[PDB]
Amino acid sequence: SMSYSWTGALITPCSPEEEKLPINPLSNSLLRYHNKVYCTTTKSASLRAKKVTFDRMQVLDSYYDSVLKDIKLAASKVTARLLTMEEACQLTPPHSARSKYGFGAKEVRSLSGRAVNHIKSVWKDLLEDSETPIPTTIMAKNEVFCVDPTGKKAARLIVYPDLGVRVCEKMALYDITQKLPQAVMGASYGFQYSPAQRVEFLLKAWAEKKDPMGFSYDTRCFDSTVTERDIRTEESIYRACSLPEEAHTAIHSLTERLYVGGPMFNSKGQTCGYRRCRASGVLTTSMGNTITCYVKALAACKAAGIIAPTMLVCGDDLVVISESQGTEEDERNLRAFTEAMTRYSAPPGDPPRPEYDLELITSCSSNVSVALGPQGRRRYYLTRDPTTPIARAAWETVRHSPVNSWLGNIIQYAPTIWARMVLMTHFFSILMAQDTLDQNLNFEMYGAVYSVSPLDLPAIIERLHGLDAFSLHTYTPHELTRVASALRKLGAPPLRAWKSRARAVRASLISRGGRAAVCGRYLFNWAVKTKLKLTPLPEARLLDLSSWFTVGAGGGDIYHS
Repeated sequence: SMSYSWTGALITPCSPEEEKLPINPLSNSLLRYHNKVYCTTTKSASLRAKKVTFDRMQVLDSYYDSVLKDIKLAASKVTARLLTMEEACQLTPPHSARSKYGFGAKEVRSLSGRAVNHIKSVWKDLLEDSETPIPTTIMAKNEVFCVDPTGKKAARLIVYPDLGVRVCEKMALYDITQKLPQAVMGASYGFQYSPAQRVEFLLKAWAEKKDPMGFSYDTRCFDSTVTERDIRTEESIYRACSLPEEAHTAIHSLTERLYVGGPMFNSKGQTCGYRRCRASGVLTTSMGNTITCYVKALAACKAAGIIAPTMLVCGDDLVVISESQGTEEDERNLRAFTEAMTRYSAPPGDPPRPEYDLELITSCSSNVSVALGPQGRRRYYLTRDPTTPIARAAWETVRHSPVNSWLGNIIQYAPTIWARMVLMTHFFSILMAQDTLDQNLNFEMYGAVYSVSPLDLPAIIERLHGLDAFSLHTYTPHELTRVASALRKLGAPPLRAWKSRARAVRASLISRGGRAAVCGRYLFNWAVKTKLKLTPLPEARLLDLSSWFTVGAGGGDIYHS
């Protein structure tokens, strides 16, 4: 079947769209080549639609059947429950897209009678009708990038049901997202990990092999490769858990009416097309992708003769570390792996390549690198090319962003030279000038939404990354070259200039005393001649972030404070 069919009606914008970074002194202080930074818009929506529309031919085999059997048995060990109305409403992001039925996320979170009554009606309808397709809206995502000299990306398409239904999805399936992926694939489930824990996983996988070989598998348009049969198989796995009857009913109904497919409408209410693949904007997008990617990949390893594979799966993102069988053998085996995945309906975008140096292996755009700590010992940490984070940071400096990305990048990538020298310096300067340092901000991390104050950063970073995160130095040539290159490409000041600026930002923060001074002392210890001795923060001991990433369920309409 075709992933999508289209009526010919346009994919229309909801709000005003801008294609290019504004010319503005605030953003200009971060990067000067504003023409290189663009935002995807509906203008490219039809082009994306064409790319993601194709025929899926799926042929499963005995390798696939055997993995699925194991997975269903593992799922039977899980016990899960419905979430209450209250619980589901409190997981709704404050800026979640409003309902067509006359209420918004504000009303959901405050449990207003109108909203709660509506959701109760949607739930009742799910239990009573297991067949009528649920309408979805399709929109072009507005996301910011830098041009790639290798021109502009087409907008990603988001397909999602009404706010009333999204709350119901949580009641039916949220508890499952918290328990099922771990039960089925254990340590291979990537969304349960902080950046430091992802680093540890990868280092351990690498070190376990006598002769390690790694690859990342880039599926071409993963959501589009997900078949109706894949989605009903996902249902079978969710329902292998021990659940109340009401949960079985709601999950079957959501599967048949929403997850397996349905009609898409544009923002104008015109019928736009029909989907027969993964919806990009449902609660189960990440969990579903993770499980389905895992079954297909583990099965493909077996068919391909990939030896002792250790996999890290984050939605559609897949890394496999295994025992090298020799250079030529690895290349042949990776081709066999790709052929198997293709039969399973997961053909590659860029073909995988055997990699023999862990620093160069990317998982979710990120890689492990190494630096030195305060006492000169080697310390590993997670990093990534800073181009997109910095381009988005510039945009978000000058355009209202109710859910920003920069605060998530600072938190996730706190130990990195670029988040510290560039992002922290820039934003503490902006926030002090606006006098909004103490205000809580919503931000994305792993596709889920969180809320913290910039003044919370030292405690958060210590808790997630350790005190060393304020003291790393002597980064690798790969990392230094990459960062310097990205800054030059963007027309951003070089790292040395950020250090000049940071001395002033640090001084300003310290002059304020209190929590702001703690930020100056801890976050900018790298920018002072005589380093202060940094000691554990009392604040950090009051934080339990152990399931902070798990609760995000790998992304979606999910919010945590």
